[PDB]
Order: sequence, then C-alpha cells, then structure tokens
Amino acid sequence: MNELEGYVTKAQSFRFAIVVARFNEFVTRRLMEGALDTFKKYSVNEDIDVVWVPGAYELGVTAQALGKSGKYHAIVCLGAVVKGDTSHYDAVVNSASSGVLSAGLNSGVPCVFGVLTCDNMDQAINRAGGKAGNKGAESALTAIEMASLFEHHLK
Amino acid sequence: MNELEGYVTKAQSFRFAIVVARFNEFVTRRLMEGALDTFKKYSVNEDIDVVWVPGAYELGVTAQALGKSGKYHAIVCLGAVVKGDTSHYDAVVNSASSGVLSAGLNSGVPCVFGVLTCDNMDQAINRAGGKAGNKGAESALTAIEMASLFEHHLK
Amino acid sequence: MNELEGYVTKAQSFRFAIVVARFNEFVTRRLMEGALDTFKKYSVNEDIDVVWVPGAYELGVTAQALGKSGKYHAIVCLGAVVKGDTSHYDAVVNSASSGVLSAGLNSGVPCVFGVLTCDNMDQAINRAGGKAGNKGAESALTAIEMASLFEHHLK
Amino acid sequence: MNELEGYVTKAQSFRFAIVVARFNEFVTRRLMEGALDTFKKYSVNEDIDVVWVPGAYELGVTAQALGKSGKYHAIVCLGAVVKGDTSHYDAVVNSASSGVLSAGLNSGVPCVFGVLTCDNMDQAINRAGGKAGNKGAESALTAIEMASLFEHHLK
Amino acid sequence: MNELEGYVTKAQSFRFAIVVARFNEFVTRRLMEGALDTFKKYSVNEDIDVVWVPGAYELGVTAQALGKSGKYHAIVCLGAVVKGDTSHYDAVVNSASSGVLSAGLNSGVPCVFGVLTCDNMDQAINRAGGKAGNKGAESALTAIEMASLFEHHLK
Amino acid sequence: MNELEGYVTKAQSFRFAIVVARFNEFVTRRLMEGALDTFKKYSVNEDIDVVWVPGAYELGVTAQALGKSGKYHAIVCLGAVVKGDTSHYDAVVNSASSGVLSAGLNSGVPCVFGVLTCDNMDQAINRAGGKAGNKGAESALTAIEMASLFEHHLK
Amino acid sequence: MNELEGYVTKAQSFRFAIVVARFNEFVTRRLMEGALDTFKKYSVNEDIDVVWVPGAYELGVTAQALGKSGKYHAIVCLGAVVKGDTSHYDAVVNSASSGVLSAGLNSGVPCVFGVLTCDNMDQAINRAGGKAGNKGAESALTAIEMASLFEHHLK
Ligand SMILES: O=Nc1c(NC[C@H](O)[C@H](O)[C@H](O)CO)[nH]c(=O)[nH]c1=O
Ligand SMILES: O=Nc1c(NC[C@H](O)[C@H](O)[C@H](O)CO)[nH]c(=O)[nH]c1=O
Ligand SMILES: O=Nc1c(NC[C@H](O)[C@H](O)[C@H](O)CO)[nH]c(=O)[nH]c1=O
Ligand SMILES: O=Nc1c(NC[C@H](O)[C@H](O)[C@H](O)CO)[nH]c(=O)[nH]c1=O
Ligand SMILES: O=Nc1c(NC[C@H](O)[C@H](O)[C@H](O)CO)[nH]c(=O)[nH]c1=O
Ligand SMILES: O=Nc1c(NC[C@H](O)[C@H](O)[C@H](O)CO)[nH]c(=O)[nH]c1=O
Ligand SMILES: O=Nc1c(NC[C@H](O)[C@H](O)[C@H](O)CO)[nH]c(=O)[nH]c1=O
Repeated sequence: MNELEGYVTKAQSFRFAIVVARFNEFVTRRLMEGALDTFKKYSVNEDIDVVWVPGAYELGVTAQALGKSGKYHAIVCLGAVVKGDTSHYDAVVNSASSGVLSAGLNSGVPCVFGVLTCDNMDQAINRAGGKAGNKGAESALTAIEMASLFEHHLK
Repeated sequence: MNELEGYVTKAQSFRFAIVVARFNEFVTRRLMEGALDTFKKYSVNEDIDVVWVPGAYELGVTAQALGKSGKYHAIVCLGAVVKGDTSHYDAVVNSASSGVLSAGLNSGVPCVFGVLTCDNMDQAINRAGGKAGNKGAESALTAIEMASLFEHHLK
Repeated sequence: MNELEGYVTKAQSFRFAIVVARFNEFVTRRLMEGALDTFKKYSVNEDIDVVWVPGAYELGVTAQALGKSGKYHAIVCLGAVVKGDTSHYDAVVNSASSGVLSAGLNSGVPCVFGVLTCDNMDQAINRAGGKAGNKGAESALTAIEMASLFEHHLK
Repeated sequence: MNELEGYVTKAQSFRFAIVVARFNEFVTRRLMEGALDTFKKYSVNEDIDVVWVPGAYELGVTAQALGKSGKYHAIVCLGAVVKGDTSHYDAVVNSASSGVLSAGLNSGVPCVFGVLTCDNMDQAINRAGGKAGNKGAESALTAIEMASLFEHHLK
Repeated sequence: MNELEGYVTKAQSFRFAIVVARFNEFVTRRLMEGALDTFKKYSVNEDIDVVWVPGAYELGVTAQALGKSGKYHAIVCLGAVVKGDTSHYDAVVNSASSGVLSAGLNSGVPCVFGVLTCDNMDQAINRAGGKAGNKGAESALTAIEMASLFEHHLK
Repeated sequence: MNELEGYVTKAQSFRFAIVVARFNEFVTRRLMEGALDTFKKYSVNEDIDVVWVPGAYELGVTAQALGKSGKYHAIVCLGAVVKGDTSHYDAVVNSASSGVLSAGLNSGVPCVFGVLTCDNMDQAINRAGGKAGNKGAESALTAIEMASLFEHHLK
Repeated sequence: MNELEGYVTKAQSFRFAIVVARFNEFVTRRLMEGALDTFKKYSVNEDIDVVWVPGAYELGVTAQALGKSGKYHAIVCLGAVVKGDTSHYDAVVNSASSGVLSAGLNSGVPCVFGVLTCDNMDQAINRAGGKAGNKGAESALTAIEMASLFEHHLK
C-alpha cells in the first residue's frame, strides 16, 4: 500500500504532442482545441506540437513515430469516427484503437486514445464539450497524469 | 502550438506505390485509376508503381514488402470487400485492415487503407467516384500528405 | 482529345474572394474557415478577401460586384439555408442559386456555389466538416481549379 | 483574410427606400413600420421614401425604378403572401422573389427581399413582430449593412 | 414544306468541344468517352477539346466561354446529378440546366444538355451505356446535327 | 504507372506447400484436391507438399514453420469452419485467419487464406467446386501469382 | 477580450470547506471523499473543514455561516436527494438549491452546489464516481477555480 499516482500539478516541465485526424474536423478541431487549452490551463509550457493526419487510421504510425522520437513524454491522439453506415466504421475504429495501443506499447510512451467512437454525430458533439464533457480535454489531462506517473514511479 | 501539417503541394519529388486487389475489379480498377490520376493531378512524377494482388487479404504482406524496400515514401492500398454473404466478409475485412495497419507500423512507412468495406456493391460504386466521392483519390492525396508530413516533421 | 483541365498546384499567383452569409453562422463560419484553410493549404497567397453579407439572398449582387471589379479570378460564395419551415426556404434557395449563377455568367468570372441546402441542421453540420466532408473547402478547391482552367484554356 | 463586412453604425448619411405591397396590409403595415423604426433606431436620417404598391408582384418594377434612379443606396421591399389556396401563391411568390432579385442585379443596388412567404396568416403575424421577430426590421438593418458594405468594399 | 434538317454525315469539317463535370465521375467519364467515341465514329476530326470542370454548376460559364470563343460549332455539356438527398439536387440541376440554356442562347451556339438528372445511381448507369442507351453519345450526335443544321439552314 | 503484376504462366519452377485441416474433411479434401489440380493444370512441378493438420486453428503455426523453412515460395492453407452453433465458430475463425496472416507476415512468405467460413455446410459445398467456384483452386492460382509477383517485383 | 479565468494550479494557498448532508450517506460519503481527494490531488493544503449536516435542507444556513465567517474562499456543499416518492423531493431540492444560492450571494463567497438531484439511486451512484463521473470531485475543482477567479479578477 503505497499509492503511486501521477501528478497533475507538475505539468509545465513536460513535453507533449497531440495528433489529430482531420476527418470529422467539425468535432476534432474542437476536441483538439480542448486538449490544447487544458494543457495551458494546467500551466504546461513547451508549446505542444500538434500533428495533423487526415484520418484516424493514421494515428497509429504517426504516434508510433512521435513516440519513438523520445521527444515527448506523452502523446494524445484525437479523432472521431461516427458510425455513419458500414462495418468500415469497425475497420477504422479497430485500426485506430489498435494503432494507438501498439504505439504506446512499442514506444513505451503513453499514447492517449482520445478518439470518439459514438454512433451519431450528435453524441459526438456532446463528448466534444457538450453535456458529456470533452474527451479532448480529458485526454490532455490524462496525458499529463501518465507522463508524471512515469517520472515518480518510473520503476 | 506549432501546427505540424503535411504538404500537398510538394509532391513530385516523392515516390509512391499503389497496391490493388483484383477482386471486385469493377470497382478497384476505378479506385486505382483514381488514386493514380490524383497523383499526377498533384504534380507528382516518378511514375508510381502499381502492384496487383488477387485479394485484399494479400495487401498486408505485399505492402509489408514494398514498405520495407525503403523505396517508397507512402504506399496506398486499395481494395473493396462488399458484404456479399457470410462472416467471410469479416474475416477478410479484418485481415485486410489489420495487415495494412501492421505494414505501416512495422515498415514505419505510411500505408493508406484505401479499401472499401461497404455492404452492397452500389454503395461501393459511390465511393469509387459516385456521389460519395472517390476513396482511391482520397487515399492518394492522403499518401501525399503523410509522406510530406514525415519529411517536415520527421521527429 | 486534349484534356483541358485546371491546375490545383498553380494556386498562389491567383486572387480570390469568399462571400459568406451570416445566417446560420454556426455552420457558415465553419464553412468559410474551411474554404480559407484550403486556400492556404494550397499555397495560395494574396490574403483572400472575405465579404460578409447577412443572408444568402445577398450573395447574388455581392458576387456580381466583386466579379465585375475584375480584381479576383474566382469568387466562392458560401451560405447555408436549412429547410426550416415554409417555402421561404425555396424562395431563398432559388434566389441564392440563381444569383450565384447569374453572377458567374454576367461577370464571366467563376462564382462557386458553396451553399448548403439541406433540410435539417444536422445534415448541414455534416457538410461543414462532418462525415459528409466540407463544402466550404471543396468550394475553395473548385475556385482554384476553375480560375486556373481559365488561364490555361482561356479560349 | 480581410473581413470586408458592412457597418451598421454609419447609417444616417445614407438614403433608403422602402417599397411595400398593400396586400395583407394587416401585416405589411406592421412590417413596414418595423423597417422604418429600425432605420431611425439606427440614427439614419434622410426621411426614407416609402412607396406603396398594391401587390407583391409589383415590387419588381417598382424597385427596378427606384434602384435605377440612383437616388437610394438600398431599397427594401416588403410584402407578405400567405399560402391561402391555389398555386397562385407560387406564381406571385416567384415573381415577387424573382423581381426583387432582378431589380437588385440590374440596378446594382441592394434590394432587400423582406417579403413573407409563410402558409398561414398566423405564422406571418409572428414574423411581423411576433415570437419569430420582425422581418421588416431585419430587412431594414440588412439594407443598412448592404449599403455600407458597398461603400467600404466598393471593389 | 421544306424540311430543313441537319446532317449527321457531314461531320469531320466541324469543331466541337465537350465540357464535363468531374462529379459522379464514375458515370461522367463514361458519358464523355461515349460522346467522344461517337464523334470519331461519325468521321469527325479536329481532335475535339474536352474541358473538365469540377461540378455541373460550372457547365454554365464554361460553356459560355467556349461558346463565345467562336472556335467551336457546338459544345456538348456532360454531367450527372443524382438525387442523392436534399433539394441541393434541385439547386444544382436548375443552375446546370439554366446555365447550359443561357450559354446556348447568349452564344448563339448550340450547347447540348447532356447531363443526367436521374434519382438513383443505377438509373444513371443505364443512361451511360446501359439498357437506357448512352446520353453522352446521343448528345454528341445531337451536337453534330445542330452544328450542321446551322450551316445549311443558317437563316 | 508500371503494372507490377505476378505471372501465372511461369509456374513449374516454383515450390509450394498446401496445408489442410482434416476437420470438415468432406469439403476440405475436395478443396485440397482442387488446389492440387490447379497447380498441375498450371504446369507446376516439384510435386507440392501437402501437410495435414487436424484443425484450422493449427494452420497458423504449421504454415509458420513451412514458411520459415524457406523451402517454399508460397503456402496455401485450406480449411473450412462452418457456423455450426456457438461463438466457437468465431474463436476458431479468428485464430485461423489471424494465424495465416501472422504466418505470411512473419515468414515474409505468401500464405494463402483458402479457408471457408460460411454458415451452413451447403454454402461451403458450393465454394468447394459448386456454383460458387472452388476456393481451393482459386487459392492455388493465387499462391502462384503471389510467388511469381515476389520474383519479378522483389523490391 | 481579456479572458479572466480562474486558476486550478494555484490551489494550496487557499482555504475551503465542504458541507455534506448525512442523508443518502451511501452516496454522499463517496461524494465527499471525492471532493476531498480532488483538493489534495490539486496540491491544496490547509486541511479543509468538512461539516456534516443531517439533511440537504440544512446546507443553506450552514454554508451561510461558514461563508460569513470569512475563513474560507469557497465552500462546496454536497448532498443527494433521490426522487424517492412525493413532491417532498421537490420541497427539499428547492430549498437545498435555493439555500446554497442565497448563501453564495449573501456571503459573496462561492458556494458550490454539489448536490445530486437524480430520480433513482442508481443514477446517483453514477454521478458519485460511476460512468457519469463524480460530482463531488467536480464540485471541489470548481470551488478551486471560483476561489482563484475571485483573487485574479477580484473586480
Ligand atoms: O472513413 N471514415 C473515417 C476516417 N477515414 C478512415 C481513415 O482514417 C484513413 O484516412 C484512410 O482510410 C486510409 O489510410 N477517419 C476518421 O478519423 N473517422 C472516420 O469516421
Ligand atoms: O472474398 N471476398 C473478397 C476477397 N477475397 C478474399 C482474400 O483477399 C484472398 O484473396 C484469399 O482469401 C486467400 O488469401 N478480397 C477482396 O479484396 N474483396 C472481397 O470482397
Ligand atoms: O430566411 N432564411 C434564410 C436567409 N435569409 C433570407 C435572405 O438570405 C436575405 O438575407 C433577406 O431575405 C433579403 O433578401 N438566408 C440564408 O442564408 N439562409 C436562410 O435559411
Ligand atoms: O394575390 N395574392 C397576393 C398578392 N397579389 C398578387 C399581385 O401582387 C398583383 O397585385 C396582381 O397579381 C397583378 O399584378 N400580393 C401579395 O403581396 N400577397 C398576396 O397574398
Ligand atoms: O452537390 N451535388 C452535386 C454537384 N456539385 C455541385 C456543383 O457542381 C459545384 O461544383 C459547386 O456547387 C459550386 O460551384 N455536382 C454534380 O455534378 N452532382 C451533384 O449531385
Ligand atoms: O470446431 N470447429 C472447427 C475446427 N476445430 C477447431 C481447431 O481447428 C483446433 O483443431 C483445436 O481447436 C485446438 O488446436 N476446425 C476447422 O478447420 N473447422 C471447424 O469448423
Ligand atoms: O428527506 N429527504 C432527503 C433529505 N433530508 C431532507 C432535509 O434535508 C432535512 O434534513 C429536514 O427535512 C428538515 O430540516 N436530504 C437529502 O440529502 N436527500 C433526501 O432525499
């Protein structure tokens, strides 16, 4: 019993990267803006890199890279894939999810899965600062905590 | 806040490869033609390699190879698997998707998932230059952006 | 058989103007932001003029003017008229459409009809960077192509 | 990116004309009174000309004239055609709309389409200062903005 | 009673231009190919100019231009606008139609309205060389006849 | 644009291996016989190794091995898992699919997924030389093409 | 435009007080524990006073007092009133709400309304650290922000 929890207060010193898919920009832009804001709100400053990728599928390798560059402590990946029609949804969703996972694992760097996978657009709108909160921001906050966790727990 | 976005304008200098499955040729051919056209339309010239594989399943390794050959900056994989009957659809779809993912990750080279996974043929027709746009073309464009992103962001 | 197509690559040298209606701002703002972004994304730079008009009806004359000023090569008109209730929808929609048409014809300058005419707000949201893409951006891109077409084909 | 927007504050110096159809006077009178009031409310003073025409159909030429007289900077046309029975509604509605459009285009002078085209009387009542606001006033305001836009943007 | 009919046999000597919208390319390409083929099939040779415009809306001015260039005897405009969802369909369809009309009238040069306006994609597929024939080809043939008519009837 | 396609004609010189699961032998036997036949039909001769494994699950490692033995150019895996009752179907199906995938990737050797995943026995019967063709044969043909592709494209 | 926002980072220096109603302890306890934790989590330290009152009704005066004591910068009030049966729910709910409001206003000290007013117990459970987050924690965080806001904005 020794609660090794991350610290949300010791931000500023860290370096983060946001990776966002342009798809469903209407939401993602917001999502991102949210994450961004949260960072600053949490005193962090090293002017976080935001990498734009066209689609959620992309998140995987992109994070992969950024992670392996050892330049950041945590990368948060944002995207939104609304269940529009076909299983294509699934396809992407899986790849997206899987990718981010693999990235984090392989890089040994926390990669935050801040991608919406709701059915209809509306639900999404809510996760992007609606009555459902803002995944973007949450993700950022998480990025912080994780990073911090890593340099406090380390082992 | 330093928007590291790819460049669609600085094409020409790059080397790409398209990998297409012959299955559902009626659509794939189109799909490919689209990607191809887009490349040229975007001033790129190194006469892109188009690799034909019989089925979407194949995409995985094929890309895998091309990717590891270090010869291309981005490989776009095209295919179309229409929900014809059985879970076979799923089987393929997953493998297809997973493969392309793995390829991109392992190769560290962007592999574009330009494969249709609609239910009926008609929906597909639409993604192949119908009122739903043209995934082929979109994929190409994406290939570009990703490649470019990699040599601008790099780290 | 001599494919006289426009060029999306030779942007920068051209001068464009966006005309947007404030009505349904929630969408139009986005729409516009999209077109704008696309311009820059396509290396164009002469800091495009954005003209705000209260309603889509206005587009007509406004474009008319800008067009006749011979200052721009293509003007893109953005607006969104959602089928809220009465035939008023039609009224506007027609006038809007007709206006933009007339403008283009009379001015001999491509005036892009980038105005949404969906029924419900939601559909619109989708055309403004949702799973339906972004008409704004599309329109911009088109503006480019058309302008370019005109100085390559000319006759 | 140079937001060329009109100015609602620099009114007074301008000259406007309202053209109203006597038909459905119960509403139009109001409508007009609204536009009028708004003008004064917006410090404008050159005692705006209000031209009465029996029916909305008339708006066309009447505006046409006023516009070509070069005396006004913007003419706002008011009328209300409630879907009472037959396609006559359409007939008028179209002509009305079309007319105002043509006027504006031909005259190069902003002609505001401040004519209601609701189905039932009640809906109209609402657009004439009901819970739906007041088209008349809106129209006036718009007239202002358009005029102003023209002498600030001009080209 | 003096049947002034055009001649489909005296082609070759004439100069034509095809204008096609990229939208719904899947069909338009075909449509065009059809028109093209027909021309050659009808011994015509001056290697017809094919002008690509992104959307049917564009047809108007584009034709307008080509027509006024006095270089061609007849311009055939191809496009296809499938009733996908909203009245947007109408908007476009009208503008498209109207444009081509205006062009022909203003230019005094026959502009063939070879644009499909079916509801579903499938119907279109049929007009593009299906059991419904090929509008593209038909349009070409018509272009010929009209041109010829003009130089035989003239007055 | 340089179509790097495999060759079905240059077979004979290559070495292949078929791996078949005994489960649902009634179909698999056929399936295999089909693949086999096709090979010979395509002039190949090095008397292809056929490896029997009890169940489709097994395919994975088995192929894995054969692949890594570097002895063959392509291994085709055959099996059939009919949706008899429980998710067990899925379990197997996934493992089967995944296995073959992994094999191909890890070995860098094309491993053909020639395993049926239909619901009822009958559908299968059809894929095994019924009105649905013969997956076995198709798979063989594919094995060929892939192998060939690898030594023609290589890089 | 000068965004006067509170600071979540500059906590520690402040003094807060939590007031919780014992009713529905099963939830409130949690609720409180949450708020508490958050405080610490946000580096605050002056060992926050937690005042227990039997029912939500009490919150009013209790806060009233604490607020007027000028000892704390923000008091967060926690409670939960589940719509068990009668309008009694309302009665309490109103008084509770109203009280906290009045307190905040009269004291000029931010009093956070961290009281659940869901219908069934279950919904509550969710707000108390379930998939609905934790109102308690949120309230604390807010307390912080408000306090901070007051000493940064002040006027
Ligand atoms: O398609 N739907 C979506 C999408 N595109 C798929 C993918 O990300 C990619 O761009 C190309 O498929 C191949 O690389 N991307 C999203 O972020 N959300 C979606 O809902
Ligand atoms: O079967 N349907 C499809 C398909 N074939 C499956 C697979 O790609 C492969 O060729 C062999 O199964 C063994 O590897 N490939 C597609 O691209 N789309 C389909 O809709
Ligand atoms: O009224 N609805 C709409 C609207 N106003 C009508 C018109 O554009 C104009 O502003 C004045 O009518 C004078 O003509 N403008 C829109 O862009 N969308 C609508 O949905
Ligand atoms: O008829 N109904 C209407 C009407 N009259 C039609 C028209 O303007 C004209 O007076 C004569 O048709 C011939 O010029 N005018 C309206 O403003 N609203 C109506 O509801
Ligand atoms: O939107 N739907 C369609 C479309 N786009 C509209 C237009 O052609 C144009 O490109 C811009 O609107 C403004 O210039 N064009 C079509 O050929 N079919 C459609 O079904
Ligand atoms: O159970 N049904 C099936 C099956 N058995 C499962 C598996 O292949 C394996 O033999 C053992 O599970 C673990 O090695 N194998 C098939 O080829 N088809 C089936 O339809
Ligand atoms: O009674 N129900 C509730 C309650 N007690 C009522 C009230 O707070 C008070 O204690 C006395 O009524 C009068 O002072 N307090 C709650 O947090 N939830 C309830 O659902």
